[PDB]
Amino acid sequence: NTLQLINKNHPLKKNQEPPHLVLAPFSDHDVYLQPEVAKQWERLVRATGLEKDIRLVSGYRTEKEQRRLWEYSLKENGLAYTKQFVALPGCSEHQIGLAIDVGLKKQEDDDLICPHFRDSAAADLFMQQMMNYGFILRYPEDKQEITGISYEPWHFRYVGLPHSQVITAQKWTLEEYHDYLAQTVRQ
Amino acid sequence: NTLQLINKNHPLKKNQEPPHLVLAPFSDHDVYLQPEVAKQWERLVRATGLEKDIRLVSGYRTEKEQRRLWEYSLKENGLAYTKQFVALPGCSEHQIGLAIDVGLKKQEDDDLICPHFRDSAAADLFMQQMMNYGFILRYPEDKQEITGISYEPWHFRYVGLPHSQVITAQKWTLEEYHDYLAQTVRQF
Ligand SMILES: [Cl-]
Ligand SMILES: [Zn+2]
Ligand SMILES: [Zn+2]
Repeated sequence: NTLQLINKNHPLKKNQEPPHLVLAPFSDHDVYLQPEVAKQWERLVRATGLEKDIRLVSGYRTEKEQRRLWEYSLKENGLAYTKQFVALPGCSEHQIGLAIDVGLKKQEDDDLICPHFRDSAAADLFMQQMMNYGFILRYPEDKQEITGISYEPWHFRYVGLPHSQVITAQKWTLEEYHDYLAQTVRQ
Repeated sequence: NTLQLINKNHPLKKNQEPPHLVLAPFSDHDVYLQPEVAKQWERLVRATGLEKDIRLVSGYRTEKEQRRLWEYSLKENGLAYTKQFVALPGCSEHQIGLAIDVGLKKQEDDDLICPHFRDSAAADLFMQQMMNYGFILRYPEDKQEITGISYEPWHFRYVGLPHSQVITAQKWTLEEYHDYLAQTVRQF
């Protein structure tokens, strides 16, 4: 299911089957994603003409890898910073291969926790079109108390169409989207 | 075992369990390595003053990830190129966290399978010090018949000291190092 809610309150199932994977294009290293996600990511980049401008920074990440990422951030940035920007192991969308971190292509010395993705024409254009290919901005600037994560302009979650367009037009989080669908079921 | 021989003729056993991992520094994305490898990698980069110049491109992959890499290259680049530069699933040193792919910063091109790591002052400086921190150049230029892999200037393998120093000084591959040790126990 592409609409699955993964977060602090909704951790992935211990018993969940691992996702299907393929290697994704438009990165400078090996990044893996669910096939449909890779496919729509590629379509999105080609349609916007951003092959030269943006790069895929991070994709599928095992639970153990997520734990190591968190532990690194703790040692380097401290607990409070880490809780802000890194999902707890088992609570990360990266573990199911539906999330991408995106960055700029010639941004040297970029940060792995918080890839630079603002104040550039490539980022703006990407934000104009991503919803048309199944992606939403997962952690918007004024939704911290709902998502539990600070503003992350580099992090995108695949939900597929028309969900991405519906969510983006209401400036919703995936959390609010799920509550809306639950409410509308009772009819 | 930091000397473990992994290639087409010596695949990983499926019972072997996974290496311990840490997130490695000096990269723009998340890369994981065995703790001692990351520690030595970090020491190496600092001592050579190559922080601004080089970067860690790839490290640990699962067999599943290795398979997806193999399959992609097969599809995109064809069997010939893929056989040359990509180890078969079960036959890649990346699966045990002892291998790093290293690339140059300030680049406007690098193939996905083959990170640019030649024609550079930083590459040269790196090639002079890496053995003093546990690393060997895994797939040298005229050893393709022995390693079963074409020349890969970017791929380094951690074996630890003094093994890396001994191997590099003889211009051996890990394959040849193993023969050397076996021949030596054979003359006892
Ligand atoms: Cl698959
Ligand atoms: Zn992310
Ligand atoms: Zn390699």
